[PDB]
Amino acid sequence: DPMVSKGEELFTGVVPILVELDGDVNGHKFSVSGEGEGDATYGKLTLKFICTTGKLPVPWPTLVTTLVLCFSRYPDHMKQHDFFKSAMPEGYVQERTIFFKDDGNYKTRAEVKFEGDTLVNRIELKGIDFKEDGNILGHKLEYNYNSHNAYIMADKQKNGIKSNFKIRHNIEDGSVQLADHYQQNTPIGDGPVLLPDNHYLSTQSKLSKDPNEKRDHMVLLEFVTAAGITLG
Repeated sequence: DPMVSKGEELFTGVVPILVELDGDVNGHKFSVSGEGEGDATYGKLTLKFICTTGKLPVPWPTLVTTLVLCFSRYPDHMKQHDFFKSAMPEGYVQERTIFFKDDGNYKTRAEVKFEGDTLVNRIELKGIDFKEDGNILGHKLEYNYNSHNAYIMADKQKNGIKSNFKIRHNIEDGSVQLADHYQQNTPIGDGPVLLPDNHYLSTQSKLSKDPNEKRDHMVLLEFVTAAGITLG
């Protein structure tokens, strides 16, 4: 399928990634710049993010989902369901509302597209209704991340996809902070895409620090795989 091969050719080998985010949470303005590479053959990306405005006013783990699902590994029997690569190089808009239980919400809008040979994720984020001294603005979340699945559903009206899933953030008191994610993706172009049938993505992320890096930062290793139509 030339529509499938288009994405395969765009994501063959190691693709450079640039991530740029401008944020405002409760009036705290911040920016994040990320660089790295993705290897969609293995569902793999490596990225290092810098807070370029000083200290990040929210915990790094809360930004992992916001900071490129085109790098997901879709197995051979699933390639017809890979909306994300099919929208390339023109790209897609990824929009979310992330509801933090008993706290505020992030609203995010991002464009994911190629600029030359580089896959770019450009993001605006606005956070509201946060507690200035809660788990998020108070930095009470552990610097780690939990694996999860997410159900992807076609959004025919928008020629795109939608997904609603739960992220669990460990709190430093031993409890868990829920982050309920609403997501919708729409192609930037007006041409055909691969509109998928419902299926699951499975993802694991590892967060680490560069001991030589004095700036506030996050090193991310992230694997995403299309697990199947069903979980079985």
